[PDB]
Amino acid sequence: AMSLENVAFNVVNKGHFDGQQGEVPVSIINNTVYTKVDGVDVELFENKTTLPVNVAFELWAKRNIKPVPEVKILNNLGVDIAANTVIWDYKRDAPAHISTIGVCSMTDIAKKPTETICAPLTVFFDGRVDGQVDLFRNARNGVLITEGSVKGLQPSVGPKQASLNGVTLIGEAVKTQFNYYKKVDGVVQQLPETYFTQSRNLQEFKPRSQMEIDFLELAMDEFIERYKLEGYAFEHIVYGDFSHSQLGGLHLLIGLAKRFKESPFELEDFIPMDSTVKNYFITDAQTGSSKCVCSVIDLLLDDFVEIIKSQDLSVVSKVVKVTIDYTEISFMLWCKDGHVETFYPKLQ
Amino acid sequence: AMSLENVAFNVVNKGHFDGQQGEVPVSIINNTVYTKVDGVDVELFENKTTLPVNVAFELWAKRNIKPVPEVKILNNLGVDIAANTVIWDYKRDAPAHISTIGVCSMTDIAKKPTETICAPLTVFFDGRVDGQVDLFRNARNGVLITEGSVKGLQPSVGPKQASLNGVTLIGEAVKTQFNYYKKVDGVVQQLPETYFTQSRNLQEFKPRSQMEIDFLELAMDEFIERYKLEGYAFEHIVYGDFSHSQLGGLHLLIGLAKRFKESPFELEDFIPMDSTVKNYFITDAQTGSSKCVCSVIDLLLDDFVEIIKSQDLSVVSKVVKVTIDYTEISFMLWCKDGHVETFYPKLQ
Amino acid sequence: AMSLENVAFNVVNKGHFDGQQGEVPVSIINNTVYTKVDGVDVELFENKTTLPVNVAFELWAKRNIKPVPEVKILNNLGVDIAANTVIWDYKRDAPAHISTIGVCSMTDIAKKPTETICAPLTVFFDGRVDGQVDLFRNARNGVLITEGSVKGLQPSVGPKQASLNGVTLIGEAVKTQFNYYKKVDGVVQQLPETYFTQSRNLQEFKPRSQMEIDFLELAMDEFIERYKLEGYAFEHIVYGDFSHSQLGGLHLLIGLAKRFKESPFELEDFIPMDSTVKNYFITDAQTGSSKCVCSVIDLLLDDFVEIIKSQDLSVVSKVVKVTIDYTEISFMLWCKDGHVETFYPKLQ
Amino acid sequence: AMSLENVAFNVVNKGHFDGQQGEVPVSIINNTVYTKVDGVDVELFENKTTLPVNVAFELWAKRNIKPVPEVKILNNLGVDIAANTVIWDYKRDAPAHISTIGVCSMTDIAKKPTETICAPLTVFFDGRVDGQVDLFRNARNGVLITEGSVKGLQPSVGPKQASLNGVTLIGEAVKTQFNYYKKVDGVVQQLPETYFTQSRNLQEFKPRSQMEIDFLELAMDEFIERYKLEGYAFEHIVYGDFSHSQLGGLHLLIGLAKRFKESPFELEDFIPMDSTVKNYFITDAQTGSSKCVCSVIDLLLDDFVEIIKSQDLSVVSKVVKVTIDYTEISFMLWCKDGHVETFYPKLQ
Amino acid sequence: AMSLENVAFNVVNKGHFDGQQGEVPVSIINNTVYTKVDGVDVELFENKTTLPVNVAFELWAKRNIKPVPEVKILNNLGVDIAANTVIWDYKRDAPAHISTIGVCSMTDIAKKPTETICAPLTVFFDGRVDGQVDLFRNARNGVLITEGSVKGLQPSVGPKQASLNGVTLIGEAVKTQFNYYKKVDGVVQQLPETYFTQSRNLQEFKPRSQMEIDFLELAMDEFIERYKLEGYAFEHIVYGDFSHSQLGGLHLLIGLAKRFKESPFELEDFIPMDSTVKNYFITDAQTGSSKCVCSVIDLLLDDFVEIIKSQDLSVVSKVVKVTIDYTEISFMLWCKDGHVETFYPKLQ
Ligand SMILES: COCC(=O)Nc1ccccc1
Ligand SMILES: COCC(=O)Nc1ccccc1
Repeated sequence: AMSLENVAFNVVNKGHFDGQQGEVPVSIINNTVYTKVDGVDVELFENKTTLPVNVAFELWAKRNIKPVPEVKILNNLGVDIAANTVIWDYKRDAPAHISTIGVCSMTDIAKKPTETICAPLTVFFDGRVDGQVDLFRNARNGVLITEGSVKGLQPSVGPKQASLNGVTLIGEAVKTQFNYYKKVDGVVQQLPETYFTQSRNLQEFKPRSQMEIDFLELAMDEFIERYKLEGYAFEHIVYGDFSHSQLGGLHLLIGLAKRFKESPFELEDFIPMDSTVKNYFITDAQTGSSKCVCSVIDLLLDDFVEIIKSQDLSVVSKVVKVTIDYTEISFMLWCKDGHVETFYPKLQ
Repeated sequence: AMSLENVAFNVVNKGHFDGQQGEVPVSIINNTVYTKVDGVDVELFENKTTLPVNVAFELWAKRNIKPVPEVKILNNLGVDIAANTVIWDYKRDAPAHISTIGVCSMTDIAKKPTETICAPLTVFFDGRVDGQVDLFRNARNGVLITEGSVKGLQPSVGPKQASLNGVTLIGEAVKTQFNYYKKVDGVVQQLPETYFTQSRNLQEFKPRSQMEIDFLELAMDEFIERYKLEGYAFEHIVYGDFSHSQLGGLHLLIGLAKRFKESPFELEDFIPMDSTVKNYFITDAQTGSSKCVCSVIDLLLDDFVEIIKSQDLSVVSKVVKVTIDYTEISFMLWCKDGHVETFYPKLQ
Repeated sequence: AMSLENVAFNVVNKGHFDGQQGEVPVSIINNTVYTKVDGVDVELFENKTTLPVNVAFELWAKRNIKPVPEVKILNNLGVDIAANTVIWDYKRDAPAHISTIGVCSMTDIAKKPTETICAPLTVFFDGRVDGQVDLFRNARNGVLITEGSVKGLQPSVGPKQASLNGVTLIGEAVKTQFNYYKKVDGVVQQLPETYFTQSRNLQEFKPRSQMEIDFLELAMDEFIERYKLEGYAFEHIVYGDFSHSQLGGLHLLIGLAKRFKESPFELEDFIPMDSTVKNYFITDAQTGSSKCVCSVIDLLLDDFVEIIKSQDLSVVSKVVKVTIDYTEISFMLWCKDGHVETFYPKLQ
Repeated sequence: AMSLENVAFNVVNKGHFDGQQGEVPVSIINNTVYTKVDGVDVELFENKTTLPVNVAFELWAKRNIKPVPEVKILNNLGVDIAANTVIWDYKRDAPAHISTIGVCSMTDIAKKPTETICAPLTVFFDGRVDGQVDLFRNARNGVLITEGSVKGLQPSVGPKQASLNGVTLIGEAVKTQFNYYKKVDGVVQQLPETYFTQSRNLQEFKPRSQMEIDFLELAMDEFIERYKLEGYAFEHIVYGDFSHSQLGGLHLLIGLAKRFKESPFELEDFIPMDSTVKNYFITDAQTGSSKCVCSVIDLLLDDFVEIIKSQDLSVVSKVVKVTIDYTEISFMLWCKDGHVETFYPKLQ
Repeated sequence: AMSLENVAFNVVNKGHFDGQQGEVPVSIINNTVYTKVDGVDVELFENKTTLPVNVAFELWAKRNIKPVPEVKILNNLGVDIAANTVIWDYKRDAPAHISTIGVCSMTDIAKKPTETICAPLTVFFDGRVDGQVDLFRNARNGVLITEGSVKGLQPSVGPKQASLNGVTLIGEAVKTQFNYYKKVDGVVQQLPETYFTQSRNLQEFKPRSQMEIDFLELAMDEFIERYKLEGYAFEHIVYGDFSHSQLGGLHLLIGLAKRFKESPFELEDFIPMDSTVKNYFITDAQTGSSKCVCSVIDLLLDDFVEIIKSQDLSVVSKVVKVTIDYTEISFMLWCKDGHVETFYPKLQ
């Protein structure tokens, strides 16, 4: 017995839709959902989606409040829809997927993932919910996350971090590292050997290794000496060249974080969404060095060192494909006389 | 257990809110309420009010679908709120009154008219509903309509016509003439001797008397002779003078209707609302004669003849107050040498 | 001392902005201007313009309520702005010109037409207003309309009809035929010999000549015989061919009107604006004959007969330029063996 | 002589409505109020209210710019309307009260608080304004704030802090501690003995006592030892248990502030308004411990210690009512074997 | 071949409009521009302008991404339009100028600055673009910026800082100091000797001189002693008097920055735009001292000391005009007994 006023009552009394009975008075003005609290209207939700306000409100209220995979992982694994939940995209303030299965009467394409309409879609299944591993086994397409082993099914250990209510974190009081499974046309697919992005913020960047601790602490010349990175263009790629009108390199988040402590810079996120490789219009505030499209990836510095040191340096131009977050990321490797000139997450 | 989807279900299945159980999927985009009917969205309501869309939708759904007094009568009698109903103002596409009593959780000031907040307001009571005549008895301020005699109370016979779903009509299969009662600070009032406006349309004008039948049939010179209206400026007041750049007179609807059969004209209703006297920006298309503010009243021609023939014609300028629709309408009477020059419902 | 509430007061009490002092309470929700009349909000104006609501409200209130040239004439004569008035475009529900001169603080480019900013613009001047004929004299570029003779200047007799509050009419109680004058870079121009469109409606079409009276009364074969129009393709051009999937001809409004009395049809006005030649997506309901772009002009049938009979019929395809409403309208004349096949106002 | 352009002129030239004469050009597009400053439009106000844009703009301009009681105190004391001022709710970006008395023509229910419509409403009176203490004496219902003593009337010393233009502060150059008075049905009401919340921010939290200074400085085990709080569940209630998937306790703002310095956490304020007890959807960023509804109160730690130490610890479950900010706040006290298990501001 | 989808493609792939060929799917809902990225809609632009969404989107995409003069300098120099570029006003999130020259089909008044419509407008020319110095020479009105000398034309050395993508900076990898030229009615105008504002933020304030370094480091009494500023009211003007209900002085940004480190304060920017003198509604959080209109200028403290020390101190009240950012800023100088009482950027 779903209603706007019942969804609103749940938001007001439980913090989210908890299936409790009751109604509060609601008013909808434009794209904002308000409720009457002691004579005056209080804003409950601002529609930042392309869906009708009341519809978005319901999906936001019915959002999954358990640690879930980050939208980039779900996209990289080809997920189209979720089974009886709403994965909320906090980077976009909108549902991660267009339609729902057993969530909202307006967005539902089916009540159960077993309906023939879900067969061609990659449905996301959560093994922590009862009967969802069995629904994955019966699905034609899908992705499954589990906390433990599923007999017979070969696991793929996912990232240490997961998104809990928009807060990406490595769980201590909750499990955030999941086993991942994928199915394409009824056939379980072997998920590749992958690297994971660290999902760190530029503002609250924290090193997750001795190499990362030495990068932020030591000077450029002593770090490149200690970790024997001579001839790998770390000065351009990781550190960034701010001497010309076009900002050179700066494609690793740890390098952006090191610079950020010395001087600020504008990072214009012109495509705001969760992505393995993020593109930014960077403008350095100190020098005035800028780049319209600066591809930035957040790999662990040890993983990025391993990737670049595992390359053949004898070709002038070469595309280097690296599996990161289950997706193949093409990099552009430019060499000269057996040394790296540039290495960057390939644009276009 | 009121909800947006339950109100919508009632509209879809019963034509209005009939208190039936059930929900249909709803989407609200801007000021329009839509429902999903077989995969596609169908518009159910367009908010033309100053209230939130969903709130106005509920009040529109909960509108009184029985013949009710016209909003002008209700306003003229000082009605502030209705008892457990919504009088819908079809001339304004909005509720006739700001707040409700036992209708909508958002607009309700009380659930029952007996709550102390309704004591100072003039609450409209419908005697056709059970216990409302007794609620009028207990109420300090209010207006009561009844179909029949009310023991003790002295009636005021209201107009022959009432508004049934926006259609103003003189009932044949329903009762539309009501007995009116009014109470101010606990005292039953003696409602004044009043004339009633006929609430006719310019397009579908129909004569309600032999004088009105003779006005539309005979020529100006013959009618003024037959009804001995010489010296009463009927040529200017009722018939209208279209010989100069400012349209002369034309203040009675029957005169506008006689004109309309021959020549069409633009009537710009710049204050769209139900009023005893209506103001129009008229532009005659045949001649180009025009008036920015042309006050138009729809009295029965016999009643207008009686009003004008009961005036002293010895003063150049005089305000003539006439009780019409329980309100005092001031008219401006201009004379010269014992004859009328003009007589019109006083503007501003 | 211009204000939103003062403009609103003028609309409520005078029908338009009449420079009277006073304020009424106003509320603006979206694109609608409302006022509080006895506790409830009444809609005063709906913004159908690309200007801010309150700005368009003021310009609409300050609209010229005297018979003015039709927007098509003003456009055809290169008018950019009006002198201390607002020509309201009722076909577009928006001001005919972007900026104003001494009307609204938001849209004003100058307070007086003598300011250097108005020198390059073609300013419209109304000779009926005091000093405007002298303002035309001092103005470098402009169009002047007068009711009578202007000493020195040679007149151009304009159309019989003018627009009074959106009602296009040939005045009887007002002057609608104006003398036209034009100045380009300080030089008074000799306005060309022109035909005028009649500005008639399809619904209320009235014949303005014996030929037009005979067109609507007689049958196709009798009319073409009486007026010796054999070989001029009047059957296709004026009468219209409804025998194939593409509606043949039908470019003269009198022919559309003759049809309209017998069979109705859809005229989709896909470019809603005042134009000498109007384009329509016509769908005949009786036959199903249709044309995506059907150019329709409303010339007097005697004038259209004169135009077509004054053409050389020896070329297969030829562009025929005809001055109508002071603008050059290109027509497409198609002949075969010394007779007209088609003649139509050239599209795109 | 109130107008949109006059309100706008005052905002532009005085920072707020200061009753100065003059008009600036205004444009209203959607919910934003703009003014023309040197050819371009500058945004003056963004309507975040449920009122019409121009109406909200006027109330925002006419906001009380003197230190006023915080909206929570005004709500807790039953205030419905203010006398000839607008208390602006900065937590909601909207007027604290629906209607006004002598402020805006659109929202006014009366010009003076002595009108019979204000009799049943609790009107807020400011003793610092001339004649307002006399208006409180004559009012039927109301709340009065004064800077000094009012002869005969028994005072209630309010909080040290007040809101000056949205900045909650304890005045140094202004008086912020007021004497409070209340009237219900003509009878002055004795305001209860109350505790006051400190109105501190989580970001800029500053200790206001030696106990608070010792809480933020000392470790959990030495603070609980120094202040003899053994057996009072301060570890769970104040400090917070972040070891399980549901965040334990954490109901005092000082405890949230202590945690905040070690690691961040998301506090989702799902009901954004000024309240004595605030509810939050807290997600700990370090551990991943979370609570959908975490009631948080900001009492001085000495006051919270006094409240919990004044309780009978012999019952398993008990409701403990504590007067805070003139309102009765129910707490839930859970004990076992003569010791506290939990104590929290009771939800539902 | 300009289009909405082509502009969107450029934003998505290049970070801004780079004239590249291609289209992405776009959806416009209200004032937001979205694109479909892998099945879901991602927001690309939020219209904060008074222009149509798609129009503003194009101008934002076509914004000048090279260091440009700050909007205040451009306004102070009378700039009306830019030549074949869009100066984006980041303080207003809107184009700095209403119309364009060769940028957008909707906003263009001309394709080239040589069209007669641009003659009366002060067109901004960028000497770094080919042929723009020649277009300035041929223009009637305009402002020209150049990186080097233009033969014959006498330069005006502009500010050290320029705005690169909204980041105001003193270039290191780019040139930000430009030579300035102005033309009024075909005649080059001598730009006056001027001071420049420093364009610093209150949050990230950095001293640009030994005097500024000593102001922020030394106490009020030792700074005024070291720089011999006794009798110049620096305690009131620069330092600010927070002892009374009206905040005294505080008109220099360095003084606001010194205070900001000790305690916070609300600066309500009620006219959000780039201005030489900025007006703020300041509320001191510590004391509760406030000022509705507090004019704040950001001069180098050495320049402000030079201005105040170059004044005659023998008059009670005097207007002191100082050329800053090419505009004349009137200050109000109040003296008594040969000493300054106050000196502030004159309001009204
Ligand atoms: C004290 O007010 C009088 C009244 O309401 N009398 C009445 C009302 C309803 C029916 C009969 C009598
Ligand atoms: C230099 O322009 C000629 C002109 O305007 N002549 C005129 C204008 C108005 C009335 C009589 C003569």
